[PDB]
This record gives sequence, C-alpha cells and structure tokens, in this order.
Amino acid sequence: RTLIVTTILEEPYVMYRKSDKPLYGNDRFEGYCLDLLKELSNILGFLYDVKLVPDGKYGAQNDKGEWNGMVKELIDHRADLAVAPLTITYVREKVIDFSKPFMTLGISILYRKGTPIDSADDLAKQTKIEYGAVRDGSTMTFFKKSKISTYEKMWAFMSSRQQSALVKNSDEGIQRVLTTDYALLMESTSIEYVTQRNCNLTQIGGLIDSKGYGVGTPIGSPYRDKITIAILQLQEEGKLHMMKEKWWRGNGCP
Amino acid sequence: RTLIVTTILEEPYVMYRKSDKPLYGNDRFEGYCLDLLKELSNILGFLYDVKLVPDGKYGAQNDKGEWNGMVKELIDHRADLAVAPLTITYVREKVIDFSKPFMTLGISILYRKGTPIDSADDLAKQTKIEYGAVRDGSTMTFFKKSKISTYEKMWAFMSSRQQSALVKNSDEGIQRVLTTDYALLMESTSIEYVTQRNCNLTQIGGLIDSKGYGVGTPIGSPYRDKITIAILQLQEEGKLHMMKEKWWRGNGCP
Ligand SMILES: C=C(C)[C@H]1CN[C@H](C(=O)O)[C@H]1CC(=O)O
Ligand SMILES: C=C(C)[C@H]1CN[C@H](C(=O)O)[C@H]1CC(=O)O
Ligand SMILES: [Cl-]
Ligand SMILES: [Cl-]
Ligand SMILES: [Cl-]
Ligand SMILES: [Cl-]
Ligand SMILES: [N+]
Ligand SMILES: [N+]
Repeated sequence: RTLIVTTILEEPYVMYRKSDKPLYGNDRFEGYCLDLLKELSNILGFLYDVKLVPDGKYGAQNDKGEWNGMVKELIDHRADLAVAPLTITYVREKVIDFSKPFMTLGISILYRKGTPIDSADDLAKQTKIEYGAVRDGSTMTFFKKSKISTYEKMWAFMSSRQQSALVKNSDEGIQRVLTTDYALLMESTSIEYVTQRNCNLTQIGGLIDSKGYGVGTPIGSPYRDKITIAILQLQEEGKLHMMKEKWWRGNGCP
Repeated sequence: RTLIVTTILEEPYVMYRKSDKPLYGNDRFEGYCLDLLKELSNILGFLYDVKLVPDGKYGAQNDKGEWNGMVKELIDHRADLAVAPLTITYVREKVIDFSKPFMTLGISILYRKGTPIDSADDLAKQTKIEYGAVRDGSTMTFFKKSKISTYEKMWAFMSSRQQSALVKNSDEGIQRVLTTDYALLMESTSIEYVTQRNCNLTQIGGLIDSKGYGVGTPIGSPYRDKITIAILQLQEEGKLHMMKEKWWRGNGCP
C-alpha cells in the first residue's frame, strides 16, 4: 500500500511546478524534497501520495501541549512520512521518530551587504538595527530557551513589544530585510538559497548552532531505520550533494 | 543499572590521564568522550564501566563479511554502548544502531601550508605528491566504494603498490605529512585538532562529504533513542559546543 507523505511548500524543497494546465497529484510539485522522495522510493520500493499539511505548519505545541502541523499528522497516523526542511529538535524527537539528517545546517543571520555588523554579538549590543525570526519556528524556540547570555538578550529584544520584531514566514522576513533596517535569524541552508538570488543580501557571521533536517515518521515506524540507511547510501554516493547543487545554484549574484 | 561502554584511545576523545601513581577503572581516562558520558549519565541516570576494545579497532568487515572492533562488541552484546569517534556509515548501520550525531564532520585533506594544492582534484590529477588514508577506516571505505571519477582515480592510486600510500593509524599519517611529501585524507574534526597543534599544517579544501559520529548500541537497544534525546538536549543548550572548544583549543599559532 501507498504511503501518505505530509509536506509543506517551501522553496527550493517543495514548490508548485509551472504548467499551462491545472496539475493533480504528485505532479503538482517539484524540488529537493521531491527528488529525495523519488530516490528513497527507488531504494526502498514504496509508492507514495504527497499531501500538503492542512494547517500549513511545521510543528509546535499549543498551551495545552497539543501538537499541530506535520508533526501532528505523524502523531495521529494521518501520514506515514514527513519530507520537508523539518528541523530535528529535542521537543519534536520526543514525539516523533526522525531519520538521521539528510542535510546539516545552523542558525545564522541574513542582512544587507556592506555594513559593519559581523556577528550576533554585534546585534545584541545595539538597538538601532531591528532583528527577529519566524514566529514559533525552531529558530525562535532556540532563542526562547537559550540560557546563553547574548541569546537571552536577543530574545528579550525579539519578544518585546508583543513580538513586533518576529515575522509570520520567511518571505515576510526577507522583504523586511530588503526594505527596512532589519536582520533575520534564519537557517543557514535558506540563507544560502536567498543570497544566491538577491545580490544585496549576505550572511553575517557563521553558524550559531548545529542541527539537521530529517524525515519524520510516527513513533514505532518500521520505515524510520530503513529511511536512515537509504539516506546514508545517498550521502555516501554523492547524490545528496548533487541534489543540493541542482536546487541551490543561482547564476546572477557576485 | 551500570552500562558497559566499549571505547578506544583516540586524542582528544579518550586519553589516559596524567598521574604520579597507577590509575584504575574509569579514572584511567579523560577526554571529550568521557565528558560526553558524564553528561549523558547525568541526564539519563545510569552508571557506567568503560572498557577499551580488546582488538583496538573501530569496526570493519573482512571478505567473509565478519566484523571486528567496537562494532563486533555491540553485535555480540559484549557492551551496551560504544562511545568514541565512531563514524555513522551505511555498512555499520546495517548491523548496529547509532544515536543521532553528537558531532558533524566530513573527509578533508591534511597537508603542509604554503603549497599550490587546493583540492582533492589537484591531488587526483598528479602522481608526485603521495596521498592516502587510515587503512580500513571509514575514509578509506568511502574512496573504495565511490563512483565519482575523481575519487575512483584517488582510490586507484591509494590502493596501488600494495597500499603503500595507506597508513595504520592517524599518528602515523600525521608524521608522514610532516616529514615527506604526503597528504592525509582525514576526518575534518581530527584535522582541526591537529592543525591547532602543528602550525605548519593545514586543512586543504573543504569537506568532501558530510557525516556524523554517534553513540553505537546493539540493534534494538532501548538506550539508542534515549541517548539521541539527551544529545539533542546537550546540543541545544550549547554544551556540545563548549565540550568541543575545551578539548580542541591549542596554544595558538604565530
Ligand atoms: C521554513 C520554516 C518556518 C521552518 C524550516 N525549518 C524550521 C522548523 O522546522 O521549525 C523553520 C525555520 C526557522 O525556525 O528558522
Ligand atoms: C581514528 C580512526 C581510525 C576512525 C575515527 N572515525 C573513523 C571510523 O569510525 O571509521 C576512522 C577514521 C577515518 O577513517 O578517517
Ligand atoms: Cl507540462
Ligand atoms: Cl495536497
Ligand atoms: Cl536515529
Ligand atoms: Cl579497559
Ligand atoms: N524518537
Ligand atoms: N540500524
């Protein structure tokens, strides 16, 4: 039987394909994660239906501690796999079973080119430049939970004024960096994609932490360890590197 | 419960402590992996007994498909955990379980500063500068199995002439780089440790691949998932970063 795969639109992982006619089914989509799912299905021999997560969220807890997003789909057995840039975090790994990482990344800073700002510390010790993150994503959660001095300071700033420095999604954050005096705390793999495409933006500093994206499965899933092995195969054969180059390469920026 | 932990001496992961008198039991050792044990044991509650792997190997297969080293200890249920720089690989994942990674690295090149060599391709396209890897380690296995043309070329060279370009262990490789015209293919975290301590040596190029070290367990072990959760906790709190900095930082280079 066919596996149900929950996912979410996010460039260049999952995108609607361009066509002159309405699209249906898996043919609606392309991107890094679709290529990954193709290669996993060729190794393991499953068929799959891709289904966008109905609430359009990744996965976080409400005040009752109930989950939402892709994470909740897995928990409730409404999906067999989640294939998306879903960050492997302590809070999520308690409730679902992630494969080992297919991509390795960290939080970093997206900002304008040409400025004296060089680090998170540089941001934290001032108030003129605004800075934030996507609300309720793993980056925000990192700042909220940190007991490291600099990151707390930054959290105090981000959460101030009813979280006015936060944004609902990455595209809103990018447009805010492009238009106003604002820096976005963003996952490094997304910064790499953005800066290959808008030449006035750059990454500031290095990575603030280290983590991965993994395929999500419900706790107890027999597919988890099989997908880990298939990922390690694809990594060792250079295929994951090829897939990243295909989807990230931009040809217009210095 | 007291867990039995298999490990191997490897700087700065597991080292004999310095003392005026003979040392006994866990008190014989210090290093990044001993610190990681103390943190995992604090989180999860277990006691532990560290025992060096009797054959002094990590774990590779022979012709008959038989395993040795720490991997074979876990397969045979002679240890509960392997805590070491044990690379998470496709072949080992088929026979043991691993936690998610506590460190993320890739193969790169250790060579002398101030030469024209800038990449693996530079090494592959010539025969004058010798290059190789630790025999039967995961780096050697990477080259042996690769179908990427550059890496196939490299493997043909390393394996030529009775594997004269390979070395038995990392310290042998580092002495050969320091004395002769030789480059060592080495995991990037060990290169960082070496270059902090040998100011004439450097990493050449970037990482050739991406992989992690994980705690090994027998297949089916209930500790594997508990240790993963504990590692994610330590990562997000910045403790793994602090541990790396403690063991890696050297006295400075001119
Ligand atoms: C695109 C966003 C909302 C996702 C992607 N990975 C993170 C997650 O899985 O929580 C979120 C990004 C962030 O928090 O910077
Ligand atoms: C120190 C050595 C022999 C180990 C460490 N990790 C690799 C392993 O787990 O196979 C080996 C290194 C390498 O192959 O470059
Ligand atoms: Cl078409
Ligand atoms: Cl859908
Ligand atoms: Cl895992
Ligand atoms: Cl021992
Ligand atoms: N899990
Ligand atoms: N496994």
